[PDB]
Amino acid sequence: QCVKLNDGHFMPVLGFGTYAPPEVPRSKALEVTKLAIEAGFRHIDSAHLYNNEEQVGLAIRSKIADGSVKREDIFYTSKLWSTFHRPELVRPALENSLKKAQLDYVDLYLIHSPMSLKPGEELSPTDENGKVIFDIVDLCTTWEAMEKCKDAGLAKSIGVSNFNRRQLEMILNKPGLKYKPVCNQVECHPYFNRSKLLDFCKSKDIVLVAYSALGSQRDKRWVDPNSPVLLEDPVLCALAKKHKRTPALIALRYQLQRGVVVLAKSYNEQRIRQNVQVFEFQLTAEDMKAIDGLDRNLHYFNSDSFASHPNYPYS
Ligand SMILES: NC(=O)c1ccc[n+]([C@@H]2O[C@H](COP(=O)([O-])OP(=O)(O)OC[C@H]3O[C@@H](n4cnc5c(N)ncnc54)[C@H](OP(=O)(O)O)[C@@H]3O)[C@@H](O)[C@H]2O)c1
Ligand SMILES: COc1ccc2c(c1)c(CC(=O)O)cn2C(=O)c1ccc(Cl)cc1
Ligand SMILES: COc1ccc2c(c1)c(CC(=O)O)cn2C(=O)c1ccc(Cl)cc1
Repeated sequence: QCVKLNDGHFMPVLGFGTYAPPEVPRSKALEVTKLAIEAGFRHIDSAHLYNNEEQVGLAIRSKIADGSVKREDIFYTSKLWSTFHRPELVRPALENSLKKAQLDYVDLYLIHSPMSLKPGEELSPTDENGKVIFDIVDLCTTWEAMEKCKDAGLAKSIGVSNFNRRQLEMILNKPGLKYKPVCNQVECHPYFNRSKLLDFCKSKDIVLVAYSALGSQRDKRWVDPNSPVLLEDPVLCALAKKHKRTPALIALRYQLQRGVVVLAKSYNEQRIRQNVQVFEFQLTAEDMKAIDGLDRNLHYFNSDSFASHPNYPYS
């Protein structure tokens, strides 16, 4: 149940999302990642940003030691945070993630976001007016350093996240490009299905990886309070009744059948185990077109301040 990436490696089409807000104890990450592996998840999505690589790395270590899986069975993703876009900072950032997770390599390393921020120790650098400080970096130089990370053996594959078509093309058209990004991890769900970006990605043999595929965690820091709740969508719910599944399963299956690799975050054992059932049923072609009609250009991640970033992807 994997897709072949354009560098020859394989990515499981269903991945476990690991981000949880700060109110969630860090020990939970450890617990639930073990449950996910136990439930059958093999693709695990983390990031320096998430303050959990240590716990996720431990879960993997633990499941390897008890014989449940081997390292080669696990597909582990980390991401370069935006304060580390300057080329000389890329490898050290990766090495730090590897040290935290106690891993020798990541299966996939991504540029988390094209919106570069001031280099430093703060994840969100702010000036004396409390305004977040942008940085200007040629992402092609960042990519060059990512390429060196793949050659250094520290990342089996490299890709990007939250890039738009133009931004993807800047990398694809870079003089002397060695490695195309294997994927672009972007917000993708029935209310923002990214069909045009998906088509482009396919034409370039780049995998689109969907996040907030279940409608996001509706975190107060970036959600629109008035935005509809994805999993309460009448069409999704009617399809769930028809197939005797759940709205979540319909949403995940939607992505699988359109050739999208899909992430699913849950810190709940039963929902974690429910989510792997996505391989148990099929949506009809008519089902798929019906879901396609739900698109409303709705992103669950909003930021007025970042909307003014020169590399804001949604402009
Ligand atoms: N590259 C990026 O910038 C970026 C951005 C966002 C996310 N991501 C990645 O993608 C992952 C998932 O995206 P997401 O964090 O926005 O959350 P999500 O996958 O859209 O899931 C959102 C919520 O769905 C609930 N849920 C899960 N399974 C369910 C089920 N079977 N039935 C009903 N509800 C269910 C979970 O609550 P419970 O925990 O209570 O089950 C979760 O909080 C993240 O964890 C992260 O790894 C990356
Ligand atoms: C403090 O916690 C944070 C801070 C920033 C975050 C996130 C979480 C996430 C969720 C995750 O990756 O799971 C995305 N972020 C982004 O910057 C982002 C960048 C570009 C776009 Cl278009 C959307 C989100
Ligand atoms: C504590 O460290 C961080 C780092 C990055 C953060 C944040 C917090 C927040 C929450 C807040 O600032 O209130 C948003 N961020 C983003 O970059 C962001 C950019 C674009 C979008 Cl669409 C969403 C989030």
